[PDB]
Amino acid sequence: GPMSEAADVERVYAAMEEAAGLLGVACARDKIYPLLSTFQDTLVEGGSVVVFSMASGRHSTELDFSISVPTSHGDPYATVVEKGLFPATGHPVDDLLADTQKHLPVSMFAIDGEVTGGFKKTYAFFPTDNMPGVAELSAIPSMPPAVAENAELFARYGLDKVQMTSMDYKKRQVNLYFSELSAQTLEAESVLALVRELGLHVPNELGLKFCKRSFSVYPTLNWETGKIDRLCFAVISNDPTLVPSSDEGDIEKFHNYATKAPYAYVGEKRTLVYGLTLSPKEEYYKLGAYYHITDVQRGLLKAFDS
Ligand SMILES: CC(C)=CCC/C(C)=C\COP(=O)(O)OP(=O)(O)O
Repeated sequence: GPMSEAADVERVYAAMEEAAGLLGVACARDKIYPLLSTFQDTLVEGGSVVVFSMASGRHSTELDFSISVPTSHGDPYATVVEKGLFPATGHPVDDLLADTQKHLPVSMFAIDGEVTGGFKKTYAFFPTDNMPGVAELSAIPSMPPAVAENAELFARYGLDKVQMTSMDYKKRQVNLYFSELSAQTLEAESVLALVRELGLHVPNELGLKFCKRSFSVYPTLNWETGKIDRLCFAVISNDPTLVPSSDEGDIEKFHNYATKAPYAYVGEKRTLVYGLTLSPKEEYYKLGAYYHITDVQRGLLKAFDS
């Protein structure tokens, strides 16, 4: 009843404080709780996906929390704007989540916030048995022109089906999360040519071996130019040692987080999603530790972590 529901949200907040504390990061409750409360239904429903994510380098003092939201709830961006939890940008990115649902089957939403800066992003998931390609995404009027402008490039590298998108309202950026990646797409020669053609940081062999393991690859695009801002390779695993860095500080920090981050499906091993992010000037690493998982993550582990 009402007690147990309120306690579930409190438990999620306490887990988020714990995860942030592994980084030395303090949590602002009056920034986080209104957002959690706004989406308390989704946190008690039980098909919940909740991830607490950290990053290396200049992003090392941030903790992001991502929470799935069913489409039955209605567009989550409209909710956060109408409740005053985020100021509308006045930019096409405001329209894009709604526009996407207007044009394509969306199977689920998600939101993302940071413990210090509050709400930052929304996600649109497509059904796994019915994902769009680049051409269908380009039919959405509020999609950045950059998506269509990079269509020939995406096709040349085998970046075809998109499992989900994300919208970053503060940076006015979109991520396309490509799925069903061929082995040719992820071989070293392909990844190198892609990264070089985009003008991004060239990885070393440790990074390339990580890339070969990827289950998802996501470029970031914007509405100002057709240049991709950065490119990320994602690896899902129960292995806590996979951060693709030779720096001992990174190796220790990520293993620490991967073995201590809170989660509620105790009796299983933690689901981890690692990221290798390449921008024009730098490489950096990400690690989301899932607090709540579903069959989707378990299936990805079976397919990609066996
Ligand atoms: C609820 C679910 C399954 C959502 C996944 C959220 C997540 C932490 C990964 C997506 O990349 P990102 O949003 O961290 O990318 P970027 O760093 O470019 O914002």
